Amino acid sequence: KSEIAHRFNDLGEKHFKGLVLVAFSQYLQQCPFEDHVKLVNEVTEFAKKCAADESAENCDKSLHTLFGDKLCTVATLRATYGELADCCEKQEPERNECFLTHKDDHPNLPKLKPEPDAQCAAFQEDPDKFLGKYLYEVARRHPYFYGPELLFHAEEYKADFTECCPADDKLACLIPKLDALKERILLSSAKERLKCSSFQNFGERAVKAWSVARLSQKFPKADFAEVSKIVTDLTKVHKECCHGDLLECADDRADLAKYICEHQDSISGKLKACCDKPLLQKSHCIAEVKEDDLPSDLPALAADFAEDKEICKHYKDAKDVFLGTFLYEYSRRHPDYSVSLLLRIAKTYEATLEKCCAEADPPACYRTVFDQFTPLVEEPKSLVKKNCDLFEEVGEYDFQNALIVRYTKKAPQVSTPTLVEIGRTLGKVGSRCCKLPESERLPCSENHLALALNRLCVLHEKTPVSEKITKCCTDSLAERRPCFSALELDEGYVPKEFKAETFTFHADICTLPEDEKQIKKQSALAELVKHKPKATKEQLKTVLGNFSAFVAKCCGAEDKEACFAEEGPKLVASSQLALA
Ligand SMILES: [Zn+2]
Repeated sequence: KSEIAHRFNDLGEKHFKGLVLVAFSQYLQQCPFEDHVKLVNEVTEFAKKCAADESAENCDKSLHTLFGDKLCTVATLRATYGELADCCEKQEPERNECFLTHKDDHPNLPKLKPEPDAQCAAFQEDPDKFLGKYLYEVARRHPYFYGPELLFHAEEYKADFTECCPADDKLACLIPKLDALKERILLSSAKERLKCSSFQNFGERAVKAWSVARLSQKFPKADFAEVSKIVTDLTKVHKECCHGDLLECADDRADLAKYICEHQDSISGKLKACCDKPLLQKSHCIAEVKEDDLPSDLPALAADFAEDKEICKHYKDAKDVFLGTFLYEYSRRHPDYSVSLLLRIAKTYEATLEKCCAEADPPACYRTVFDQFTPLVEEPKSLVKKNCDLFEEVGEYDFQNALIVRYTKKAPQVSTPTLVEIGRTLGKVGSRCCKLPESERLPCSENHLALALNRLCVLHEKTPVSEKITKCCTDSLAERRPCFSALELDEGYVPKEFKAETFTFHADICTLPEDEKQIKKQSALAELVKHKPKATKEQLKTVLGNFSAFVAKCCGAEDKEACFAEEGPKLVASSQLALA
């Protein structure tokens, strides 16, 4: 009878309030913490009152109706949120689509700078407030964050503080832990955003093909029915989270974990560790679980997908099912391939059938279909060996610099902060993937590149500046990384006029932590490319090295600002000449 009462009962007050706080924090990203808390309470009160009597007036209403209504009660709505006040005129489901349109993927709130001393205070004083504030701060910065997973990270955040606040040195215990968690948040946010972006820009079909590939690699022991079952269920979970249906998303996610763990012997040997854990840890562990050992009994695939003389009938009758089976089969056999590569391979398999079956003798045509994959494997394997050999020679910073030069040339109309963010992210892929066992690099590299390129595309949706970026972002999800890689210098771009202040440093840089020092330098590097787009990466590397030396010198000076004042302009003048 009442969906809100039902969900409150399934989920419990703690998680219910957690998810509702996250939901409201993502839709309304500028509201102060105390405004959202009270909205959560009001809605939770309504749920308890409905749970007492489901036939009561308004308890029949949908979750979108009840949450949307509550968000539209908020004080100073039209002033703080001009556009969302317009959404409040509309009824559901129109109102929710409108809300979703207005989520801000670049809110530009301050960095969460961890103050161990002042935070341990607030955690001791009121943990429910302090833990709650963490949900709100992370969620508003990442408005598409996977809600149940954010409740999970809040539990790690609680645990870091529980361990580190009683200790003598708060910083040395806590800082490395909070730094690790911020990295995990970044990555996880980027994973969920790609899933939402796929729904948005390519629909549920692409989300399913993607999931079939990955889950098949993860669970090669599972049969096509079990894989299909989990994909269907997992797809509905993320469709709900991305659509904002956060309570439904959490409940269906718990259910799927239960199913998976009930059939763990069938699905995968690696689940045993995951399935002996509390529910949030459980689901997290399943989502991140290592791929299973390859089964000895895997079938030869030529006979069904190449030699069978009735493939054109199977393909014509049940295109969706037949190709699904191919993708499942090929992917469970290839955990050494990236997901995108498998989806390129699947598309090539389909293309080979479309062509061969329209022609007189299809069996002779499609007999060589597996051999059309060989070329597609080479291009990404070289790209990874090439960029891993560079990473290992030069290290993270210079690698990031290579990538910032490379992407700024591809899209010099993009804002410097975006180019710097993406280049840095693309460069962290080296630190994550190149150290790994050699079979794991390709999937790791390409999978993490997909996350970073989606971030570029998501920002480009907001602030479109480049026809080239648009095409790569919108054409084909699978072809996206190869499309980007194939861009050379944009030669319709007009060199940005030189502005001395852009390349002018002052002694303020010297106090900054190292990562922020690099960002300034890297920002100047992006600006160098925009000014001199035809300059080779090797010229730019030399000029930036001269800037770094200059900076290192004047930071080490007695009269720091007099050094920047005299030495700075000289280097600015001669920097122009080395880029011609
Ligand atoms: Zn919905």
